[PDB]
Amino acid sequence: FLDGIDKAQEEHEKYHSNWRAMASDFNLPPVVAKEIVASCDKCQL
Amino acid sequence: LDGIDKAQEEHEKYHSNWRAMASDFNLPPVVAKEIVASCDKCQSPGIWQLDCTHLEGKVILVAVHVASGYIEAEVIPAETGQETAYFLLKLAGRWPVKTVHTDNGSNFTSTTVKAACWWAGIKQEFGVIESMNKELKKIIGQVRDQAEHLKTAVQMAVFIHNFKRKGGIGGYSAGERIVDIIATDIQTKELQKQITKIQNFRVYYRWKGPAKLLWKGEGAVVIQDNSDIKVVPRRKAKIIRD
Amino acid sequence: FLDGIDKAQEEHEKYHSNWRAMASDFNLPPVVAKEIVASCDKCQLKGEAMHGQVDCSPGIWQLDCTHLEGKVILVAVHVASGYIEAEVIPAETGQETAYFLLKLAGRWPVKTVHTDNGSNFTSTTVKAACWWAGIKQEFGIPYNPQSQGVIESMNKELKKIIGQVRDQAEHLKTAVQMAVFIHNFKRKGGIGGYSAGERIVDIIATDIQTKELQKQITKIQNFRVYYRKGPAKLLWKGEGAVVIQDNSDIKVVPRRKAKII
Amino acid sequence: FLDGIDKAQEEHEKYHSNWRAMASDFNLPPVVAKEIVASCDKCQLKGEAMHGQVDCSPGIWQLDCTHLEGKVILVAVHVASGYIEAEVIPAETGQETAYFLLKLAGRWPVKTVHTDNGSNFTSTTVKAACWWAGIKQEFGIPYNPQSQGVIESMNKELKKIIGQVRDQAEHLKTAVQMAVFIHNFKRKGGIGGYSAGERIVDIIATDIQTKELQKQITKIQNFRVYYRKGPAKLLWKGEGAVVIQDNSDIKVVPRRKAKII
Amino acid sequence: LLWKGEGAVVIQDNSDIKVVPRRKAKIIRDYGKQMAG
Amino acid sequence: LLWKGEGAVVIQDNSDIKVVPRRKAKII
Amino acid sequence: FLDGIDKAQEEHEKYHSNWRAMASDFNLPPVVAKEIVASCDKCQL
Amino acid sequence: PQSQGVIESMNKELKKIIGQVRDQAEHLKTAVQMAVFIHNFKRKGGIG
DNA sequence: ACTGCTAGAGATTTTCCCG
DNA sequence: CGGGAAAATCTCTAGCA
DNA sequence: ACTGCTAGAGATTTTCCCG
DNA sequence: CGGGAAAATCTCTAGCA
Ligand SMILES: [Mg+2]
Ligand SMILES: [Mg+2]
Ligand SMILES: [Mg+2]
Ligand SMILES: [Mg+2]
Repeated sequence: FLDGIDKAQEEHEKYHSNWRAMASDFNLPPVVAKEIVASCDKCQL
Repeated sequence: LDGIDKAQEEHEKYHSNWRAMASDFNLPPVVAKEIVASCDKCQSPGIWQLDCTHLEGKVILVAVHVASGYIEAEVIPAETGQETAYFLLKLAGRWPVKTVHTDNGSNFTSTTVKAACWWAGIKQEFGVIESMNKELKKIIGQVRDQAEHLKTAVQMAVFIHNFKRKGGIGGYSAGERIVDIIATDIQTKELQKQITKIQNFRVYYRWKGPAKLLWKGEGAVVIQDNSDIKVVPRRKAKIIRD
Repeated sequence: FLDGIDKAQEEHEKYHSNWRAMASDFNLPPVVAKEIVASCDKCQLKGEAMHGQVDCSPGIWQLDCTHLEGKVILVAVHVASGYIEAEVIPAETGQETAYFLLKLAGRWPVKTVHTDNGSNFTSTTVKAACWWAGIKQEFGIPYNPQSQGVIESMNKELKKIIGQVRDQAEHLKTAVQMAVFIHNFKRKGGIGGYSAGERIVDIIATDIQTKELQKQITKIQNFRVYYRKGPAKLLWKGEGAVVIQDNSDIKVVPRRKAKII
Repeated sequence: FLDGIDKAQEEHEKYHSNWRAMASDFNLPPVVAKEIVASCDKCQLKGEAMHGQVDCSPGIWQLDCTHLEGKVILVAVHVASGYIEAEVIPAETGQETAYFLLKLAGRWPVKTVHTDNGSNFTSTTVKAACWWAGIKQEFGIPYNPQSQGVIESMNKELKKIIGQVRDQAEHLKTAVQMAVFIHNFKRKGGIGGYSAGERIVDIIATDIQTKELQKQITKIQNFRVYYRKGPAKLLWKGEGAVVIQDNSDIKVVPRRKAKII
Repeated sequence: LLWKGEGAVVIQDNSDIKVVPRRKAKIIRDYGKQMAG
Repeated sequence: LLWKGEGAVVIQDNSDIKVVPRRKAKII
Repeated sequence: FLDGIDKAQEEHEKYHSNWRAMASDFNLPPVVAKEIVASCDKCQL
Repeated sequence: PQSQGVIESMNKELKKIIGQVRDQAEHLKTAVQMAVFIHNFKRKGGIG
């Protein structure tokens, strides 16, 4: 997601949260959360 | 009141601590503490590690709460006993600090730091700190772009560590863990206050010999005598201060 | 009263006599004289006698600077507990304030900050800091310090303790930290006979634990109450009563005229 | 507690922890911790929470100057009634004050005047005026305006009414006299639903009449009450009680154990 | 404490159930009374 | 008057929205 | 304790009396005197 | 960096539990299961 | 749409402890 | 059930802005 | 040995008037 | 004796210094 991707994205942009945390915090399927991490230049899965 | 025997048998079987015996059998925490403190076969929230890392020609003074992994940190202008004693006074005014471990540096051995620890009631003492320095530095690396200055990056990294990194058994952050630990410690100390208070008494039930006082409820007076816990009415017993 | 109404108005445009004066002089029911006063724009000069109540939610902090011996002290207080954070800052700038607020948010859970409308709290740097840490900002009504009564009371308490320990320390920043320590851990009172440090720990742990307890309770327990109405969700029951959430409205109903499904 | 007393004192010389903090930490009876606080000179920082009461004898006036639009207004109030006298004076001088006070004393009975310690009220010319008219001067404690609460409250009331009628008059002195009129006769309230003019007339007439009545009563009536004691002079009797003046002491005694001669 | 919601808390104060807004309520365990009984 | 809370109101004074504590307002 | 109370305790050690002196002459609160006589092994009351 | 030290910490926990269990068993093969049941259910803590 | 509070000093009432 | 003292609760203020 | 008060706005309780 | 409205009493504040 209910624009959860959008919210998780900004959370990560600031705190670079792990995928489990984003999956749980924004109710996103793991695959979507892991993609947010993969898209970031500052992280690794 | 009628679970004291049940709690006794439960502890003889399972050696369970007083918190379970009290949450389950509905007994005052002092009675359960006695049940657990009357058997031989059944026999940290204030300790901080201090250290000073270095990043980009600047000193980051770091303080880890050992039991929880909760971090307090700050770019300090000069690795000196002055700024260290200031950081320590701040820390001790925000959390209940009883013991700090440092590595025999010079900022940690000065007279100013020892004076501050003396004023605040902190005892000084001379591996988790290195790992936590590593994690802090890594978060700093992830968020160093998000700030102009490095003190802001340090505080953002501290925020992320304490509140955004859920982990461990229950999946808590270090903020929740330090809160839970300190609250348990407040319980420990208030229970000790109760016990310390009522250990200066002597009772006399039914008159029988002097007996240790354990509780003094509204409808009964729980005591101990000959390593045995007996519940007698308030009228039938006499409590005198000794 | 038709005669007296015209005269009392003429006398009121000269004298602005209160309603008792018009009622005594021109023989008027108290309601008519009161209406004469009420419709006078020049006689509306007094507010209503009450005080509001500040928000004491577990996540709200109140912030303000206070001045002592020519230095600026940035003081924050957790409203629910009375716990405090304070530092000497070099100047009342938005940058110093953003830094203080970031440190506070990284050490404690901070959902909302409530300040006055000073230039440092309204600045874009403080806004950017509050956006990053997820902190709502509440601005007090201008020229209304009672809006921040808690932090104003705490600034008095902190100034008194600094005065008490001033000659135990050379610099002011150290006296400020000694006073912070003292207030948080060496002064007991308030709701649970606590010190403020003990009290903030209890408030925050209670928040965590009750959240978890009731979440589990609502996960396992599932019912539907019909009272008087629609399918109201059940919250609590006992002692001849039920608590329900019907269309985001919580009401206490007796057990009679209430059936649980 | 012998151990804990020595420790709580050492902690108090650092922290100045209040008594609850010492009692919780060092296991102390509340009376012992309170004694530790009480004997600390650095911890005595708060007065007692009460207010006094001003003298409202029928002959007492409270005086003070107030400032408005750059002019000095000399305001007096009769404490018992709320009646007021006020004039614009050219300067806050002892001479203007002596003149005002002489006019007041020649128009109304003035036994005592109560003012603050400003230079004009303390001056020798005001003293000479007060000596001539037979007026006792009461000086308020310095820097304590609550000592003259009535005239300070009345200065607020008078400033509000002047504000209400300001645009009905050119000069300030005339607005001051219009406001005086309005307050004295066009505002009703207080103890007897009175205006202040009505009320001062009633207070002063009541004083005169009761003085005369009771003087005659004591002239004609003459007795001696013995209670419990000496020859107490009788003041009143009724409803199973007697009032006596035994050695300048008034006491209410029941009819039993009391015999009148 | 009977029920704790987001914007309101449901309490019972001497056999008298009340709904209190969240901003008007402070919720503690109180550890002294607890350790005592 | 636009909105009335506990402790404060919002008011329209010639197209100029103000927030006033209820201690400093009078509603007729 | 206060210098007066310490002097009273020393006078007890000199004279083996606790309540009869400090509770009356030294104006000590009764709770402190009771605690002292409880701690005092020479005061069987 | 949570499991890395907690594994040894809860190894110490189980050693401590056996330190009390052993008084009710002559052979470790049963005492170990006794400690395991204690640490699986009769020790309740953590979050709530 | 947002809002007086806190801590201490003394007064008053309640509770607890020996009868 | 009765006092009496000790503890708990209540009333009220300054001082912060 | 001297001392907060007053007037208004709204809330609450009391009294009076027809039953 | 019962409501209901009108009157009287109560609670509480700003603003004066
Ligand atoms: Mg401010
Ligand atoms: Mg301020
Ligand atoms: Mg003056
Ligand atoms: Mg004046």
